[PDB]
Amino acid sequence: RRRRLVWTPSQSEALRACFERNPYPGIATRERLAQAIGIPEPRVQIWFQNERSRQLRQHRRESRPWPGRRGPPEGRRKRTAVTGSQTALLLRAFEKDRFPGIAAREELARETGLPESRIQIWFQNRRARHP
Amino acid sequence: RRRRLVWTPSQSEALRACFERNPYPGIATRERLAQAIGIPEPRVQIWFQNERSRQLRQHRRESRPWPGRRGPPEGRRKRTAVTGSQTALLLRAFEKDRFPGIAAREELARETGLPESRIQIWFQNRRARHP
DNA sequence: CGACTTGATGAGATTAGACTG
DNA sequence: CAGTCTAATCTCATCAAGTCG
DNA sequence: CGACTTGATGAGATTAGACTG
DNA sequence: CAGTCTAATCTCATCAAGTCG
Ligand SMILES: [Br-]
Repeated sequence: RRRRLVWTPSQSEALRACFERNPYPGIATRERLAQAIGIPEPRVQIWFQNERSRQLRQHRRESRPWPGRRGPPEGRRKRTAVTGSQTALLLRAFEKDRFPGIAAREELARETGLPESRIQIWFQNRRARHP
Repeated sequence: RRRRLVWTPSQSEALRACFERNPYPGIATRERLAQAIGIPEPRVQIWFQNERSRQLRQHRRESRPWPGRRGPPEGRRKRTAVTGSQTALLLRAFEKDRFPGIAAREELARETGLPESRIQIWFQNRRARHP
């Protein structure tokens, strides 16, 4: 294959500069840049491709639609204590059916005083950890 | 099983509204919304889950790191015409080696008056189209 | 005309060589 | 040394000129 | 103390019901 | 009708409290 080039500091700076003017340059701009900084234009296009590539992937990763968040997370749910009597009953259900529908689910709530919400999270976690 | 909810226009408005206040509400805020608009809080959390999902995938898709170009794209390269004598010679090379390295490539350049730049694209496109 | 052909671009994986901490 | 960087090479898909009956 | 246990969250595929164009 | 939308269900990964000798 071909012999990897090495950019001088002022070569890199010039590229970096033009990339912020527009990152989709036509052959004119590229050709002018190639002469100005002293390197063949095909090399310059391939640098523009990979800078685009790099910046696009790094943005998909880290950027978000909404204006970040200034401060600390809001209050999480305080950890329910599930009683030995509750636990026992939930297990019995889990041994028979591991995917209760809302009918069986809302039934296990009445029997344990837990909210159906938490019944579901219990079976979710239970499945993840005892296949 | 389940049972699909249907949001009233002002329910949706209310959700949409709070989602712009902060999209990661703690259980506290969620509960206040549930009572204010009259539907159990577990449903509100799942709507927030899916709105997040949607806006995040829609942003990964469409948004970009750099300020969009105001106007039209700069000029691409004018299509090189390659003579039958050039083509013929390139074909000869392609039948022997479909992956010339830079040495053979810069050699086909000398022989055709084409730039190695374009030789590379030629073998690229040729392979895509004649396996 | 459209169909077919074939340079030119883009994106997005991939590799391998230099260089660190 | 792995971990990081990034020029260099692919394929794939497609746009945009080109040549056909 | 840490190891081990286990509620609680998020992301991000997946699925299916309602409804269009 | 498929195509769109999106409420509802998953695994998976992980943060954050809890029970232990
Ligand atoms: Br190699």
